[PDB]
Amino acid sequence: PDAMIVIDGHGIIQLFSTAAERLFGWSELEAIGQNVNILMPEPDRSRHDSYISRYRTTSDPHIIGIGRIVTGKRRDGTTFPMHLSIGEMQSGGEPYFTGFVRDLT
Amino acid sequence: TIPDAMIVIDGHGIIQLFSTAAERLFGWSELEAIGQNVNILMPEPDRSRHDSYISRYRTTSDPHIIGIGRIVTGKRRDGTTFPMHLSIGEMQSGGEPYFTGFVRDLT
Amino acid sequence: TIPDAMIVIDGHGIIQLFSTAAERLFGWSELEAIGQNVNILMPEPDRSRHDSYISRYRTTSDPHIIGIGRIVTGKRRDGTTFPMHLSIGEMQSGGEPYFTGFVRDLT
Amino acid sequence: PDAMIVIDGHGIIQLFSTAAERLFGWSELEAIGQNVNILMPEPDRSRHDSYISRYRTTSDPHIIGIGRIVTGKRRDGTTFPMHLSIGEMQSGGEPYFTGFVRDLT
Ligand code: HEM
Ligand code: HEM
Ligand code: HEM
Ligand code: HEM
Ligand SMILES: [Cl-]
Ligand SMILES: [Cl-]
Ligand code: NA
Repeated sequence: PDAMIVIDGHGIIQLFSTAAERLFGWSELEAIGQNVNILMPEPDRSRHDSYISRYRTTSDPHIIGIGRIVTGKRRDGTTFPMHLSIGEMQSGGEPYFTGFVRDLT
Repeated sequence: TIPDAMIVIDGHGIIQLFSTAAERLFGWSELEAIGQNVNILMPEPDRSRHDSYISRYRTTSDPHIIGIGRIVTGKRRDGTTFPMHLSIGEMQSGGEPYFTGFVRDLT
Repeated sequence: TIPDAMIVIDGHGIIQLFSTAAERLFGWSELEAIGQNVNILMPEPDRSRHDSYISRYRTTSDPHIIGIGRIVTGKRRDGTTFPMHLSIGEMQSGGEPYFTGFVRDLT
Repeated sequence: PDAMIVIDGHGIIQLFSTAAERLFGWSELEAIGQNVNILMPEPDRSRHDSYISRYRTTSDPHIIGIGRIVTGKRRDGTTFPMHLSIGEMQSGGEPYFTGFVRDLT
């Protein structure tokens, strides 16, 4: 599952793999530091922080360990179907989330 | 923060993804690392034992490093070793387990 | 097992030698390539960063690609891009650094 | 454009540049797979494997990074003064050497 993205518990991109660069069009340096919400169209884009926040409060997963086909958005605005799997992991008493993204095109 | 040296293995210890920073630290490119057992990145005897670490974790769900991390010793392609902090997370994709390893070089 | 596409640059990224298999792959004759910056064989953002990559190496002696290797994107004369594996070595001749890059087309 | 030859850790020619063809007379096809010692007169020709082996053993260079004027031998039997510079390269976990050959004639 080629394109990999790691975010912190606020949605901020920490790692952005070479497959993610080719899929999403953002260079790794550009993507790191940006909110992962840049990688999706509305309505998900404006809602994404809520999804993270809701998970952190509730611990109730919806995509983590479940996976879902969703719409992603390339740097150039174009949208594409993709499968999303997500994992969690802790470092320093903070969570980080790893996403694997499959371009269904 | 989280290290940028990241390694993804499947539930058989086979490297699936090997980040640029991991390439640099271990001295393998992803081209050569993908498909090899992650045990190539460590000295003996951990190397000979590592498949059992993974396999027994899968049957017991008793983690040792997962979620807490540990200072271990890594081995580069050229056989040189280094102290490293290892962080491991677990995930599921397509109903299969994968583990995400983050490595910080302590040289 | 070493690629037959081989490029040699000086310590300022300027192409010194361009093997026949580099010519095929990148679409430049050795005659046009020599004297140009190696950055012509790559897309942005690496292209406008490449001099800095070379100079950072000359400063730190800590390689990113030398002795490790990397999959990157190369760019042909015609503007089309391709996946490639890059290996790089360092040598010295007449007291100046030169870099020998070997390119494997991953298409 | 100077002549360029790549050999492996046992002195076997892996690449032989157009200028090396023009200079030494051997086509790249003919040169690849032969020992680099084909390109020199005696006694270097007989001793050359031992030069490579000592370098691999000791790491004490004599020409690598140093350069020397030596004599080179053409496919057609004739010899010629030449300057030699040698680099080391690792690819796929194994040593290669790159040689640059300046014809002094
Ligand atoms: C780029 C396309 C993405 C889309 C369209 C998307 C969409 C979604 C949606 C709809 C949810 C909420 C599920 C629900 O309430 O039904 C969600 C939750 C979440 N997403 Fe994203 N996401 C994307 C990328 C990512 C990536 C790449 C990561 C990690 C690096 C990530 C991390 C999370 C996390 C941690 C949650 C909360 C956990 C959960 O609800 O299971 N997302 N995402
Ligand atoms: C390269 C240097 C590494 C060394 C020296 C090393 C060593 C170890 C050791 C000694 C254990 C057993 C812990 C114990 O039983 O006390 C362990 C467990 C484990 N390691 Fe490795 N490891 C390394 C890299 C990695 C990486 C990069 C990953 C994932 C990509 C990984 C995945 C695992 C997993 C899944 C377990 C079982 C989970 C656990 O016990 O918490 N290892 N490792
Ligand atoms: C044509 C496609 C190429 C690309 C896309 C490329 C890109 C890069 C990148 C990404 C780095 C590391 C920068 C970093 O991670 O900070 C690098 C370093 C370097 N590259 Fe290039 N390169 C290419 C071709 C070559 C060639 C053919 C040579 C030699 C003839 C070369 C010589 C070097 C040197 C000397 C370094 C610094 C040494 C090091 O850090 O290991 N490049 N290059
Ligand atoms: C064609 C004419 C050549 C001659 C006469 C020649 C001669 C020599 C000599 C005399 C030495 C040993 C230094 C000493 O102990 O005095 C040497 C070492 C070596 N030569 Fe050659 N060589 C030739 C071509 C090449 C080429 C084209 C390569 C690489 C492609 C090469 C690779 C080496 C290597 C790797 C060593 C060991 C490194 C060292 O001692 O510095 N040689 N060669
Ligand atoms: Cl999944
Ligand atoms: Cl020299
Ligand atoms: Na950034």
